[PDB]
Amino acid sequence: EPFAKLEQDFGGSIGVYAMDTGSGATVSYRAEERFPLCSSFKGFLAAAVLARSQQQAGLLDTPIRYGKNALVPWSPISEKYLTTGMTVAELSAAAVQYSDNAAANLLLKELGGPAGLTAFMRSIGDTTFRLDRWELELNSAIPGDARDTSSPRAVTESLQKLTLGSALAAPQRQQFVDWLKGNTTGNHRIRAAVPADWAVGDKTGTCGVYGTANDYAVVWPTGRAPIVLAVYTRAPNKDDKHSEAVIAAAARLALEGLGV
Ligand SMILES: O=C(N[C@@H]1C[C@H](c2nnn[nH]2)c2ccccc21)c1cccc(F)c1
Repeated sequence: EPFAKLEQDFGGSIGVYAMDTGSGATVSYRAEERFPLCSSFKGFLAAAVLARSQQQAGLLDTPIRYGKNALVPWSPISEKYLTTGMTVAELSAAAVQYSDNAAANLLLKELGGPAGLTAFMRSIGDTTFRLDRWELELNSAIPGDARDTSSPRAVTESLQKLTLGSALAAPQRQQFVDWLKGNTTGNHRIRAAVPADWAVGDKTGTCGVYGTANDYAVVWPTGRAPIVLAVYTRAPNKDDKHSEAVIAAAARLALEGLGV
C-alpha cells in the first residue's frame, strides 16, 4: 500500500526491486515493468568497458582523443579536456560519476554502439536490458517504447552480478564498486535514505520528460550482508516532472521492507 500511495501522490508509476543478498529477502513493486534507463545505462557501460579490460591490457590507460564534435550537452568533465584528451578509465569515471554524455558516447563507440553494450548484458544473463540509441536521443522516454529500457528487477540482478558476484574479475569488480562509490549525482536519491555510516555506490538517470528518473545502488550495511536495489519512475504526461524526493522515499520504503 505505501508504494501505491507514493506513486499516486507523485502522479505516475514507481518501480522498485531490492534484495538482501544475505537472506534473499526481497522488496518488489512493479519490478517487471520497463522504465527508461536514461543516464543510468552508464553504470553498465563502465562495467562493460571493465570486462573488456580483462582481455586488452592497458585498455583502461589507453588515451582517447576527441574534438569539439564529440562534445554533447552536459559533458562537464570531458569538455575541460577537449584540447587535451582523456583515458578510457577517466572517461568511464566521468560517465559514472558525473553522468558525462560525451564520455558515454565515446565509450559506446569503443564497444560497438548500443547493440554492443546490450550484447555485454546478454553475456551476464540479462535478457531484459536493451540500449538502442546514443546520447542524447536515448532519453526520449516515450510511453510504451521499449527502446533504451530495462526493469527494476533486471537492473538489480545485473548490478548484483557485477558488483558482488563473478561477472567481473575481482580487480575490475572493485574498480566498478569504487566508481559507483564516488558518484556525485545521487545525494538526493537512494543515498538520502541510506544510513550515514553505511557504504554506498549508485548511478542515477534523469530523462528530463515524462516524470522519468531513477537510481540504483549497492549498499554495504555494517554487520549484515549488502543490499542491492533499483528505483525507477515515469509518468504519463510529457510535461510531468520527475521528483528526487519520491526516489528517496521509495528507497526508504524498500529499506524498511528489508528491516532497515
Ligand atoms: O545538466 C543537465 N542534466 C544533467 C544530466 C546528469 C544526470 N541527471 N541524472 N543522472 N545524471 C546530471 C547530473 C547532475 C546535474 C545535471 C545533470 C541538463 C539540464 C537541462 C537540460 C539538459 F539537456 C541537461
